[PDB]
Amino acid sequence: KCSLTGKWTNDLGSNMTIGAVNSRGEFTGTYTTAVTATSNEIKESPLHGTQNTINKRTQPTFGFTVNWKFSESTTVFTGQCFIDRNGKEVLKTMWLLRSSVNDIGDDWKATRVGINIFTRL
Amino acid sequence: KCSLTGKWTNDLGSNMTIGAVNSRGEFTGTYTTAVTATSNEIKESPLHGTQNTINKRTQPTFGFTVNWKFSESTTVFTGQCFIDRNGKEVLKTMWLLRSSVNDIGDDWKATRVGINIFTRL
Amino acid sequence: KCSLTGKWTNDLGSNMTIGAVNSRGEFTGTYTTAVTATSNEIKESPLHGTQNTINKRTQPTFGFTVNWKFSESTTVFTGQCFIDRNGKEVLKTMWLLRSSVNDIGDDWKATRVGINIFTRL
Amino acid sequence: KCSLTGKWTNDLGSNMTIGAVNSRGEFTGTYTTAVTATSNEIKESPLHGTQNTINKRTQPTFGFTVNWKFSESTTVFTGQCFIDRNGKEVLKTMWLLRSSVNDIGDDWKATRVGINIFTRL
Ligand SMILES: C[C@@H]1NC(=O)N[C@@H]1CCCCCC(=O)c1ccc2ccc3cccc4ccc1c2c34
Ligand SMILES: C[C@@H]1NC(=O)N[C@@H]1CCCCCC(=O)c1ccc2ccc3cccc4ccc1c2c34
Ligand SMILES: *[C@@H]1O[C@H](CO)[C@@H](O)[C@H](O)[C@H]1NC(C)=O
Ligand SMILES: *[C@@H]1O[C@H](CO)[C@@H](O)[C@H](O)[C@H]1NC(C)=O
Ligand SMILES: *[C@@H]1O[C@H](CO)[C@@H](O)[C@H](O)[C@H]1NC(C)=O
Ligand SMILES: *[C@@H]1O[C@H](CO)[C@@H](O)[C@H](O)[C@H]1NC(C)=O
Repeated sequence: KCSLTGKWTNDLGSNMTIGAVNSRGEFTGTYTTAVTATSNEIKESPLHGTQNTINKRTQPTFGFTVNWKFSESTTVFTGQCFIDRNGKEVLKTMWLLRSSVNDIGDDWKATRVGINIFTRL
Repeated sequence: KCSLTGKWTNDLGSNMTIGAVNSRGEFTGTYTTAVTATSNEIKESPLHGTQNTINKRTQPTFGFTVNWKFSESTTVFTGQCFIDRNGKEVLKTMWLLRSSVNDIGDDWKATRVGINIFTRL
Repeated sequence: KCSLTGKWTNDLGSNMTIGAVNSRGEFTGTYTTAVTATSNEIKESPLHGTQNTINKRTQPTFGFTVNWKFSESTTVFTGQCFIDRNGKEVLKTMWLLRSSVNDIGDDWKATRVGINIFTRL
Repeated sequence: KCSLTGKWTNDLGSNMTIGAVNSRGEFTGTYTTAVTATSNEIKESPLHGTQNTINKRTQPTFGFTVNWKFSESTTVFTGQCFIDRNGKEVLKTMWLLRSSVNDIGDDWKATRVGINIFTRL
């Protein structure tokens, strides 16, 4: 019932487009963040992920990686597709944003965490 | 070159194998977890990710999704490949483990967080 | 301007009451969660925290621990008090919920993560 | 068996001293981080927390807030006191570091996450 393919926007105004989900739960897309910590121009960035198919849930868990094109960083998102009380779909996700550090001693400070809620455009 | 390709084990005893990293930073592999939250007999599970290639860092950031084959869950990992003080490679990662819940009202409890350190086998 | 003292509710329906913040940034209160992971019954539970006072910010960062009275668990929250575009106050927080485990080998699964948004009652 | 009172060091070299745990599980102490991202001199900073006393566990969960004296930030830690195979105590903790941001629109980027392991000094 709750399918990742298509166009989504989040609570921060960011957009993503996810393509077809193949029989193995794999998908690809693009991500346009509306926000950045960096002082660079934001670029559309590719994403790759999977959606869990065990017991063929109508509201499956999923995960994807966003490989940013304007920074040395990587973000991963994980969450679940729900059908809220109206029949409306909603992705409830959490993410980790990993920055690059030069030295292994700075590893401790390299990872940020937050949430995003996506709905269809 | 701190390279993701090859065989890795973590501090919990889990194993992963990552294949070739193509010119777009994409890779695939398999994951055998040594631990679970789940009711089930553990199965080798596929993973898909990307390694960031901006400025071609010798210690790049990366992310990957593990699409578990014995549970309704998904885990995402993100981190960075370092060359420690010996010349040994080490992946420092953090993860988010998303469980499935039946009801959107239980979403709050569905996400666990932790770390793992990988070294070569 | 944005003061922790008083009564707050969150997006999950939980309530908290925070007493006076002394000259060291310390405060105490109580927390009544509207949600829990088990069927044991919920009890009002104490909280203890501090609010950062460096540069006496009108929107300071803060942290508090909730010492649950119906579980072996502990939750910590950290966040910042903002004055949104209207003059309304809002606490943006993240939390870590640590469960007890009885073997150190299960430590990996003991920590959950999420967010909460509080506004005044 | 596993008591928070005393002097502890972590895997990054940071030290903390925790005072008596009163009958309500409350404790106070001081934290000297060995690392910082800020361009300031590190200062000893106060901590306030609680240890969970439900069922009087010999290895309880706990939480504490560190009110930093050289930045506008706050850190919270949560974890559990274990007695390792040898009768060694160990604190396994996770933390959230909340930075101050000027604008609520930057909230998303204000929270970092990690772990620490403490042992007695
Ligand atoms: C921070 C969130 N926002 C809010 O407003 N409230 C939320 C916190 C939930 C309240 C914690 C008590 C709890 O869920 C538990 C209550 C009771 C439990 C009993 C056994 C348990 C075993 C293993 C893990 C457990 C985790 C949690 C248990 C529990 C566990
Ligand atoms: C919890 C960890 N384990 C320990 O033993 N000590 C660690 C805590 C570090 C001390 C916090 C002060 C700090 O470095 C910061 C304090 C304040 C900050 C404000 C803005 C920031 C933006 C980007 C990166 C930042 C990094 C660090 C910032 C900071 C940052
Ligand atoms: C998101 O999509 C909407 C509608 O397609 C568009 O108007 C908006 O500008 C997009 N936002 C970003 C950040 O690209
Ligand atoms: C990981 O590989 C090691 C060494 O090859 C092996 O002994 C171990 O059983 C593997 N772990 C799992 C969980 O299969
Ligand atoms: C919090 O306060 C509101 C309004 O006073 C009340 O209706 C609600 O049930 C309270 N929630 C809990 C969990 O006590
Ligand atoms: C921690 O304590 C040890 C032993 O007393 C000391 O040698 C070390 O410098 C301390 N570290 C910090 C950051 O204060």
